[PDB]
Amino acid sequence: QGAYDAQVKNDEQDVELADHDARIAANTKAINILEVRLTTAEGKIVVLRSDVDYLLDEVIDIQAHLVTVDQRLDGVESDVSDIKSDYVSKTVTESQSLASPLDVKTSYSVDGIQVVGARQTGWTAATGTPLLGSFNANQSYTVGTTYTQSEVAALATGLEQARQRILALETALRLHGLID
Amino acid sequence: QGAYDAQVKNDEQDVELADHDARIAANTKAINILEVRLTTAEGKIVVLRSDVDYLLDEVIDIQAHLVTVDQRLDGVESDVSDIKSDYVSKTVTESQSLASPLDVKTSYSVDGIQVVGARQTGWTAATGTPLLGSFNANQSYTVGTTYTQSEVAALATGLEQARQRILALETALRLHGLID
Amino acid sequence: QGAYDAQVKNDEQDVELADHDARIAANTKAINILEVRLTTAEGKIVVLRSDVDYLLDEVIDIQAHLVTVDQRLDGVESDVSDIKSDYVSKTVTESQSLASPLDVKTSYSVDGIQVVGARQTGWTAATGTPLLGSFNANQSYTVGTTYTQSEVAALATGLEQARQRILALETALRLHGLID
Ligand SMILES: [Ca+2]
Ligand SMILES: [Cl-]
Repeated sequence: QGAYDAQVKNDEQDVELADHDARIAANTKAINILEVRLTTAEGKIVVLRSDVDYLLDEVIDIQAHLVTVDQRLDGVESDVSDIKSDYVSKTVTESQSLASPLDVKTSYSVDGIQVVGARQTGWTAATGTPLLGSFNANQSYTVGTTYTQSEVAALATGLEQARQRILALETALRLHGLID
Repeated sequence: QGAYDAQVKNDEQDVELADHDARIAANTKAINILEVRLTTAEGKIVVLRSDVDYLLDEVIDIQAHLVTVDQRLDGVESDVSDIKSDYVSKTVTESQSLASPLDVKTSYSVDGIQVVGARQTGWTAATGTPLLGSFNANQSYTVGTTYTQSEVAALATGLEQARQRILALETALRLHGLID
Repeated sequence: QGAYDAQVKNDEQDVELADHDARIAANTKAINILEVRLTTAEGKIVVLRSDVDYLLDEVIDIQAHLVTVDQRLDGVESDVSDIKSDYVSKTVTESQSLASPLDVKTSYSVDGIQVVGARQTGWTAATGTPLLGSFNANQSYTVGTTYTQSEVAALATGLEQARQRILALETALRLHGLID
């Protein structure tokens, strides 16, 4: 019967409708689940990018700081190098020379013993013609048993020479500054 | 004609059911592809989170190290600065003054030439009253053809003056430390 | 009659098919929406990995740089320490000693006052026997009303002693280098 072949067909078609309904429902379920996982992933990505951006900016600053550090090191190393070559050392045994005059406080010492002190004052400067020429300290002066003008005159000359030689020595000390 | 399109609608309904079947399967396929891709994406996020966490911890330690570094830089710069102002320079042409006494080894030199050496020993100290007053080195002494007491006496006075002036010079050297 | 609810079953089945059609269509579109979001998410993950990989390598370089910095800091700190102990200070009040000879420019000074200058030239070296022995500066010389050989001779000896004492002093300055 044509109508009987309609309902048997209807029964088969509803079984198919049931199968489809379940399948569509499952697909919809999965999609909602996938969506949730996706939303969670998107959130973690946002936070990840926030952190990485912070790190990227932070590293940039670190490198800049490292540049300054390298520059400051270069600076202090440069000065130390300069100082090392320019400074007077207390343990070096080879002669050291200054390009300037020198001034110290109480005294100068050689080999632990004092050599030059402060300028000694209270002197009246001698006057005369300084004798820088030949000076014979072993010069002998003859004195006879009777008075001779030339002998005594020779004494006078030697005395005058001696006093002018003293002046020469004194002037030397004064020009150095050892005495006033 | 109840059997009609009861059967032809069944045909139409079956056509639509087959297409529905095809579409559901296609949707299922897509979901499966999405599921695989999402799972891969989620994993990479997990590893990313791990790496970023590591980077964050390493960077924090680095910043702490940089703090110590800046402090050490400040330290050495300060010290170099102190040294720069306090040290005696060998190339400076302007007069330099020490706050201390000074002791050197063999000798002191001026302009490459030795001026003061070690204290010279072996001296016997002269005795007397040093003459620090007026001393005329150009004093002339008259000697006549006949013996005159005042003339020879003046000679004696001049000699005594000279010798006491020598003592004054000698006293200066000993007080400085140039001789023992 | 059987055919009448054959058509009614068709009507009910049509509602279900229309519902299914919309539901499948909704799933399909939703999947396409997910794909777009997922593709965007994947892209950002790729860029994240690029940045993080860069940072990992960047951090490695930095730690290495930091090691060198500490090595350089130790070096300059050591050098400053060495320089600090070995250098001559302008502000130290305690006597400072050199293990070496010293040379300066124009002069040596004590307490702001010049003591030793450049070596004075133009001297002729005195000759004779230097008197380093006993020297009495307070020695008196008798001169009588009449010529006496021993008295005048004593004068001559006193003169010779003085001149030999001058020689001793001059020798001292010359040996030091204060004079040529
Ligand atoms: Ca049907
Ligand atoms: Cl579906």
